[PDB]
Amino acid sequence: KFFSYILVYRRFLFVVFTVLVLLPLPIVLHTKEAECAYTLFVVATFWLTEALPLSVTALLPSLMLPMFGIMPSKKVASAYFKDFHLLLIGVICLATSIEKWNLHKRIALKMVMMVGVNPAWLTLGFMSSTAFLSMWLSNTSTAAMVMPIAEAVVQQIINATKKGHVTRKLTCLCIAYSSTIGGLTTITGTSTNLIFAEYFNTRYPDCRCLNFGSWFTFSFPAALIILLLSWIWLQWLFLGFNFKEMFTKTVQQKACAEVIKQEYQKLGPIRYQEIVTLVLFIIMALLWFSRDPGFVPGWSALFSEYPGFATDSTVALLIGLLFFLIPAKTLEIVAFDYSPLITWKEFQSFMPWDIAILVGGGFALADGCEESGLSKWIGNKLSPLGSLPAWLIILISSLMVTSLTEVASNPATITLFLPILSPLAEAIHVNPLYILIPSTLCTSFAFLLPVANPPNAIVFSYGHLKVIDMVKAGLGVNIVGVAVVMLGICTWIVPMFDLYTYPSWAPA
Amino acid sequence: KFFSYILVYRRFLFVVFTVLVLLPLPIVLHTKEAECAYTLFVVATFWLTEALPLSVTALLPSLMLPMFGIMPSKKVASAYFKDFHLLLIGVICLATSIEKWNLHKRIALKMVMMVGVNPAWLTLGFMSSTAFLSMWLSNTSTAAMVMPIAEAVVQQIINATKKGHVTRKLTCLCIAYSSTIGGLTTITGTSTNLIFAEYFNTRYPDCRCLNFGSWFTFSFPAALIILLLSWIWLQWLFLGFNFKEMFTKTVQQKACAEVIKQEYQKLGPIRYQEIVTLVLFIIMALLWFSRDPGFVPGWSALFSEYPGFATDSTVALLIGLLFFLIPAKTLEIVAFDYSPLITWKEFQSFMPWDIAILVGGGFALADGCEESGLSKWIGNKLSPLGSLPAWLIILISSLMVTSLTEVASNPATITLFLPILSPLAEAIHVNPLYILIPSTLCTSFAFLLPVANPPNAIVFSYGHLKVIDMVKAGLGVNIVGVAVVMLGICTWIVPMFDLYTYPSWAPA
Ligand code: NA
Ligand code: NA
Repeated sequence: KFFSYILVYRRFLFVVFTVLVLLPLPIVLHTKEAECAYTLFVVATFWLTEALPLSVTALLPSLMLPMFGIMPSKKVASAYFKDFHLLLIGVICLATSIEKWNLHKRIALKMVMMVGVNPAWLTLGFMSSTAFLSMWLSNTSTAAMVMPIAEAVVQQIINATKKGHVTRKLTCLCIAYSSTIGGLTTITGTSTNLIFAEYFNTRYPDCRCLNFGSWFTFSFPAALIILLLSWIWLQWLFLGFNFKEMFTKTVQQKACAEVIKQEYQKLGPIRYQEIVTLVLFIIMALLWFSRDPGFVPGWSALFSEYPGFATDSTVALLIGLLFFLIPAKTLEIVAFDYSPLITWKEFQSFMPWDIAILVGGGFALADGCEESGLSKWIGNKLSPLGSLPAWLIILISSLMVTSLTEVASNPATITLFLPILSPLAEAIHVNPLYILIPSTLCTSFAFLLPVANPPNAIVFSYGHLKVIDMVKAGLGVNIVGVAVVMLGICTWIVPMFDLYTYPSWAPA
Repeated sequence: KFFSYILVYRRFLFVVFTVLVLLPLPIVLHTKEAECAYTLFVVATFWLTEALPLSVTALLPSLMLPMFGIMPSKKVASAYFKDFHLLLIGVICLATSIEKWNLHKRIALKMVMMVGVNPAWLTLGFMSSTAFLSMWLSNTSTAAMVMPIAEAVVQQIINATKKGHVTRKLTCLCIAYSSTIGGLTTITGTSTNLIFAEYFNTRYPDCRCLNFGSWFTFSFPAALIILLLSWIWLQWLFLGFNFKEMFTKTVQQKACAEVIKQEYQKLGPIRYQEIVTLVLFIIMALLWFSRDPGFVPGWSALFSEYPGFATDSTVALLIGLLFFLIPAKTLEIVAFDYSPLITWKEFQSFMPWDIAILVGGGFALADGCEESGLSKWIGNKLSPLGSLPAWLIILISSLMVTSLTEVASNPATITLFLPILSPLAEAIHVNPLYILIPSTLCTSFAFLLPVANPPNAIVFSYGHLKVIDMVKAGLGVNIVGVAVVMLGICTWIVPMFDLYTYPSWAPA
């Protein structure tokens, strides 16, 4: 019975073994260079294998590092709060209000019904709705909400046969990929973008070119091209791309339209909470764009001479906190009080208060690798290197990030490589964004295994996909994504970000 | 129908009215001194009236202040993390593990059964158990858990008659008061202590005399004396204090002992999770005390020459994160995996992630009142004053804090007065602790109205108390608490804190 017991408690045994087996490195060295490497290896292993929760692992460098004589040092000019925390709080308020009233279901069903009834057009509508929802909501929640609806749609469309199996695989894969693809577009879409934004804001406080509007402007074309190419590739791989059929309704089309319509009525008539949430969401969609657009000069906002009147944090929370006071539900007296349309206990959830601890642990580990001699021990390997051109370094960095994120969680991968890429970016005397942006975009490209990211695991949990097919589709999707990211870096990101010219905010 | 509509939506109307009616102060002045006072008044009104959640109000100074031209300034030497955040995380892990397995119920029932069956001794046992539980758990949760048990106990003891009504009032009041009284003993007992600890750590980073062991050592005698005197006073007010009966069992005693025992079996036999949680809790009880005790020299811990080997944060989390990996519950396969005895989604709740935003808003408001001229406009009133002796300033400060906390939430009161008391403490050239400690202790003394603090509201929610009786008991309890706090400040806190001598960490 030992075999079953070992196979059950793999997590505890692996944690204990990983902790214990690296003790030779400190004990037979008694050197700070080895003692910091011990902590780095343990934390990296726990992050990549997911033995403990990511925040739990990130808390480790604050505890085991001081035991070795290495303690947090240096200082900061953080003052308090940030321009990013406020924007994040506002976006989370918006997402909570959208989710708790099931407005996202109405939006998704409306788009699916409106796009059309052609199966290729139906998959395109599913992908577009999922990406649009994942722009604001989280990838995990968006996928877990959209998947049941699509499963019902395919079950009732096929109820009117390997074709159904193939179509269901196609729609599962397209939803899984579109969640992440739409995550790239906005800063709040994915926790990886949150980690990159926080790290860049802390490490380069002078740099302020990174914000919601600029991020959307430089990420939207890449996401759109990737979405279209991925839809085409998925359609071609499973079904056949009938160009003539793309270009009088059959019985099947009428039946599927009826099914979609009756699901839409099953959602129910619109309510006051849904309409007020939609109005506030539309108001938030504006005043974020048209403030400082990259291409079109926007003078409607930020035309005031007063400083700080128009900024992302202000326009975010000044509207978001309205979700905490607008009367939604009243109430045999029932205390005769209304409902705030959002309760603070609901905002306590749905909020990235674990990415904060994660990036804090990343900072602690990076600062630990700034004293002693581990940093120099790693950097002396750069002496034989460094003759490689910048584009080549970009190529290896992007390929390594994409390869690692296939078998590791995206936040762990980004927090593991970003504090390594940044010093390398500053060493070669190149714009740090030139290195970080392709790597940050490619981190989310984890399109191969259910273990890669939660959306893929949720999609595979329905047990209607095979690993071989998922890998076959994801190889093409990842190749297309990497190609489009490289094309964007070479073509249009540089003029709007000045990637070729070294910046003033970067250190000498 | 206008009257009912107004009486229902008082919160929204009051928020709008408070925001709008103070616009004369900025508009007809156009002065930064008035524009900062406008924000201060609005935030203070929202904090004291609880129109919006406290964190929502604390977010306001980050939004409306920059609109007036006043922006966050200065810098900090925070580095990252703290010695307090790690300890708080460890204590919250311990509390979550205790609560989710219903160990606190077993502890409370065991103490109640063990203390005795005499009604005075029964109330003393209830008070002692509630205080001991509230030392680690939160006051709100401790009261909300203990109250049903005591209600059942009194209902079945009286089932074997105004005496039952009087005894039930007595036990309700004693639980309500003991929750807060036990909250004072430890730093993590009450959110007010968290706010004071965070503010003191940020404003005086050099000062390190404030930690778990020192806080317990200087707060335990005061809490114990207050508890004993409050028990005596509550017993005398409602029942009669029969000294002869204090000093052969009657039928009523046998019946109540049987009722307590059968409730104890109703709790159920002990489990593995409960025993492992108790073992880890006992281990955490040690190694916090006996590390650096105030009176008895403790050399069992902190005897290592290695720096940072023995500290509160390390001994807290090195044991707390064990709650995240110890196998509690296994699992027709059910994936054959164990349960970590704590899930990160459970630690996301039960955690003071709103006090962080609250103290951040307090810092933002205080820093706003450091530039322009509002600080000088308030401080020029100190020129006629300042001849008052230090003890007199203590007296007015403590009375004002106690009076305000009767009708306001304790965290709001402490975050409103602490950034005002600290500059006053530094101005008179006196130890800041001498001012802050009596005020911080007296802040929790809110023993009069259900609106004062959540434990009183929960106790009154059962509807077996009257406001007149609650006020009558709370006046005596508050007088006793204030007297004991003053006696402690005069007698034994000074030798262990050096309150009479100005400290080096305080600014010149
Ligand atoms: Na998302
Ligand atoms: Na408590």
